[PDB]
Amino acid sequence: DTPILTFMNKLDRDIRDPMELLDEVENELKIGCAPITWPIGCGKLFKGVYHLYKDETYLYQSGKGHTIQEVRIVKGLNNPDLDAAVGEDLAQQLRDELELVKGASNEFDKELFLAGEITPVFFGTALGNFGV
RNA sequence: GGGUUCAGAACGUCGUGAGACAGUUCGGUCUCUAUCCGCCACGGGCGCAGGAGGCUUGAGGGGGGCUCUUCCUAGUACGAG
Repeated sequence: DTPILTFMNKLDRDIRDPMELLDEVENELKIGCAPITWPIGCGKLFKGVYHLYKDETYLYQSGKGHTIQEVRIVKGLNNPDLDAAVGEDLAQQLRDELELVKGASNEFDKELFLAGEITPVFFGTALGNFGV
């Protein structure tokens, strides 16, 4: 029952779904999920994730793994610039979709993380360098 | 004018012989002047329902259209690999 952070590879293309996801580790596996960062578009239009304990959006770039694409952080949450660079609908879309995160999962607990029972959950794709 | 299709001449060859065999072999004169149609271009004559100097519309003609590699999407639809 030793710690074990979670990771979601393949953030370059589309995906089945962040909801029922971590949800099978509660029935079969048996471990609570604590999302520290969420999606911002799958596929080519992919736009990375966003940290929850840092309130700041990471912006990924197309094609890049050997030379990590420059890093760009748009802190300001619903702040327009984020919305504009990641698209309105989309930027507050996740906003409403992110709202879904407020309900159906927990926050981040350092002590339950090790005390065996939970797992920190990370999101990102290696082939991208974005999310490592 | 290399192949073949004139003389020489040579072998295999058939013919007694002269000779001969879409059998071989080496050798062997390709004719300065475009009149008429055509065609490439270039003028001179008259005409365009007044003399002129220009700049012009464009019916109708012509010209030209070709293709390869590699990178990005994207190691992603797809695929167990």
